[PDB]
Amino acid sequence: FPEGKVLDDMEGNQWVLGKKILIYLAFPTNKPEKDARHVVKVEYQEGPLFSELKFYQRVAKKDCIKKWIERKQLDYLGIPLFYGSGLTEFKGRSYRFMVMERLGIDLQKISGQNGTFKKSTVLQLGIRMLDVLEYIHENEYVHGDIKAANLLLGYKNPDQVYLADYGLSYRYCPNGNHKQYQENPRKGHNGTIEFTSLDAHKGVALSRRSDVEILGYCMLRWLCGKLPWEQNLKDPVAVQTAKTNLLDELPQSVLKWAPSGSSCCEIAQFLVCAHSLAYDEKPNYQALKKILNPHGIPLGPLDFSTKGQ
Ligand SMILES: [Mg+2]
Repeated sequence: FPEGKVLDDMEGNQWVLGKKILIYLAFPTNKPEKDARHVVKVEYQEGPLFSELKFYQRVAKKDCIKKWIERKQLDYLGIPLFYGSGLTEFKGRSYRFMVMERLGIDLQKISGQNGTFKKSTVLQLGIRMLDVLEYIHENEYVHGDIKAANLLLGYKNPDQVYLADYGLSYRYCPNGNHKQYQENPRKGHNGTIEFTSLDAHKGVALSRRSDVEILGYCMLRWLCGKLPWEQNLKDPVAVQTAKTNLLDELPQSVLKWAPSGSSCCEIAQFLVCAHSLAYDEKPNYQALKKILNPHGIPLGPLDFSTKGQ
């Protein structure tokens, strides 16, 4: 798509495409380029963008997010804001597009030695992810794919972290009707194999516990530099049995995995809590957050320093 192309969203706002970063910078045709706080995401009418679109339209509403933030006394919530969407024509083909808040670099790009982060940063990231999970879960959605590549630093505030890429997102409780539990080995082992939940491995529709579980595996990976199933990633059944063994052997499976300079006591207890959840059970988000911050230290800046590496 050429820079300068004007897109018309369903609301009737007009947007001018900037340079590619497909994701492009976007400007409103009303304001000046100096004030560029938007990106446009473009795909054909052929899947994951439409999956993201249903999520962002239903959940990433500025005013509700604002009121939630005020009520729950959050400094922020790591959900990128949605501005509009629609279709544009390129030749004969139609493309779907979505205008979102511009964000910064992903965490996989900025990770230290062996995809690790400092323990305080790992624990803060999980707390920030728990705030997002509570919000999306309350709005009937699970993410399914938490990982460093899908965590992004802000643009307007580069010190805030966001959960992005709702391509594998799932509406688990449409209009209050929680999905039933059904194993389906024809739909087995979707997600990022390293981090995907046991329910995903079994072909079971994703529910709230799966996101908490995935977040636990992520924190473990970020802190320790590897997961026990690191050598088995091309064998999803081996990965499934490894994660099952890890959860069955809690807390020691996780406690013992940690290096001497970064305890896994918090992540061990987090996963003990996660593993106690029934399929349709609401996570106790407040308890999980206190588990990650057992001394109630106020959240500082995210430390991505690679001093010494
Ligand atoms: Mg299959």
